[PDB]
Amino acid sequence: IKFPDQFLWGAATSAYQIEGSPLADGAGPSIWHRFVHSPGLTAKGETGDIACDHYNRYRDDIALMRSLGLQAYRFSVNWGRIFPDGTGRLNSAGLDFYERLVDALLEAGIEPLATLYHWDLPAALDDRGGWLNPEIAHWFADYAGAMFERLDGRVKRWATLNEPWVITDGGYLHGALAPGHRNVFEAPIASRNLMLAHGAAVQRYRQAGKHEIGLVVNIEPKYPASESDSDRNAAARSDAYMNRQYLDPAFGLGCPTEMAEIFGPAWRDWTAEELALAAQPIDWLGINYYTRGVMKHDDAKPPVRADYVRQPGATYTETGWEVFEQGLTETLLWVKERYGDIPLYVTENGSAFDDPPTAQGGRLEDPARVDYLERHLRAVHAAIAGGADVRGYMAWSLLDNLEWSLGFSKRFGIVHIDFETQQRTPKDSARLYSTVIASNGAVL
Repeated sequence: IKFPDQFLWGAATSAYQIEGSPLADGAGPSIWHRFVHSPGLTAKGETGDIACDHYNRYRDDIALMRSLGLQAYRFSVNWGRIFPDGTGRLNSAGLDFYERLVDALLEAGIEPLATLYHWDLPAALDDRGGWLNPEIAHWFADYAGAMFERLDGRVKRWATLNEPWVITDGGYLHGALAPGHRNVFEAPIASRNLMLAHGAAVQRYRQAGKHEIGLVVNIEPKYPASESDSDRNAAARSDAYMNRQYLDPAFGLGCPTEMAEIFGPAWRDWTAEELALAAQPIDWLGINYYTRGVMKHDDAKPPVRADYVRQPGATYTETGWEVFEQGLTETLLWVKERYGDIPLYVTENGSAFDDPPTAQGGRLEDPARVDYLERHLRAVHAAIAGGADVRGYMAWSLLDNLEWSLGFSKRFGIVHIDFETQQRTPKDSARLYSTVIASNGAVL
């Protein structure tokens, strides 16, 4: 019915997934460039060389965001456009692109939200260890520092990392994402070093910044596939490994015991210095929610030894994700009790359904996506009613984008992208969304 007053309504993107032009104006290549251009590593070999050509069209996209009545825009910064070597020399053409992006955002009345790391680590720092090298903490702060020094007054809500769990589990445990590593020993190393970079960036911001800084995690609730002891233990083990592995350190609760249990010899406790530098007090927290997981035990999938079980009669999306809006409510209230009264922004939520390649008549009819949006907005409202102090909502995504190694076949946008012509077309999802913003949910 009605959301809190001054609730921030926006949409979310990420640098590599929309920008394209990965090497223009002296930008250093990222791990995702090397990844998508080596054969065999992605579904159809689709790259982000063009994506949505957003790099050249940010003015048209910002005008479109004004047309849709958006109040916030959540984007990420391509580190390689800032420091082509990841360290040292700073090419200010890319830095200027980001500063102009924020300028145009702010002169259309839109509050810019910046993700400093959203998976596109420069290849130069991969060459020097990537997220295996602990010097990454320093390399992150110097990156973050520069960004603050340029736009901290205008960008006023910063996030350090986007979904560290997807970063590690896909990039370092199963090699499904850049930089394609498959090693049980590496995943916890990269997890710790990600959190250390996070803490170092928060400290750098506290010395240099005046506004807000936080972190973005994905959360996927867990349910046992049966009431077997092994299915139940698998569900709790996935829940710890996925939901708690990163929020507990950030909030100074150490790391879950299931890290040790799951990884065995591959695990080591963090030192009190590591934990101390990770647990830096932050201003806000961003939660990315899409679905729940109903977990079954599978000895064949170590180290976690859990697998997903499809629910019969349940609805799934083009990514195999169950429509389970109740988990969003559960997630937000859970975050509240476990971690405190920190303000919460839903930094990602949405769905992917089978849309045609182009729009006819200037319309793109996506009733399933509209339905998902309604259910989950009501779920957010139910959470806020239950005491959850949520201050914003970011629909993933603003535009149909690349979606990493799954390629352009999976469309998350409320605005349709005709990828052959870069034609923007607001879907029915987007029109309902702007009705939601102008009424602040009353239409629901």
